[PDB]
Amino acid sequence: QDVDECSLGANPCEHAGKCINTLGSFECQCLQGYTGPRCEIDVNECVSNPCQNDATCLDQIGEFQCICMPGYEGVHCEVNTDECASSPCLHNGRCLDKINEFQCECPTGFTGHLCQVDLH
Ligand SMILES: [Ca+2]
Ligand SMILES: [Ca+2]
Ligand SMILES: [Ca+2]
Ligand SMILES: [Ca+2]
Ligand SMILES: [Cl-]
Ligand SMILES: [Cl-]
Ligand code: NA
Ligand code: NA
Repeated sequence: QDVDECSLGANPCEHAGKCINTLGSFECQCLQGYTGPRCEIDVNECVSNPCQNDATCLDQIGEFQCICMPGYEGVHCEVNTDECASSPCLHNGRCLDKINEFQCECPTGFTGHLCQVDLH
C-alpha cells in the first residue's frame, strides 16, 4: 500500500516545487534556483565570489548579478574599461588608461586633459 504525499493537505516541496509521487516515498521537482530533496535550499550563486574587483554580488533566484565598482565592466566586472577606446585626446594625443579615468599626453603645442586648447 502506498500513500500519496503530494495529495495530502500541504505540498512537501518548498518554494512552489512540483511534487511527484513515488511508491513508498515521494520526490520534488525543484524550480530553477532551488535544490534539496524538498527544495529547501536557496542556491547561493554568490558563494564562489563570481564578482571581481570589489564588486557586489546579488544572490538572486537562479542567478547572480554583479554591481561593478566605477571603472569596471562586464558580467563579472572583470574588464578594466579602456577609456582610451573612444579616443578622447584631441589632435592625436597619447592616451594613458586609468580607473574610470584617462590621461592625455598632449602633442606640441596643446593642453591639457582633452588637448583641446590650441596654444598657437
Ligand atoms: Ca508515496
Ligand atoms: Ca539564490
Ligand atoms: Ca580603465
Ligand atoms: Ca577626466
Ligand atoms: Cl552580473
Ligand atoms: Cl582642458
Ligand atoms: Na560595454
Ligand atoms: Na581639453
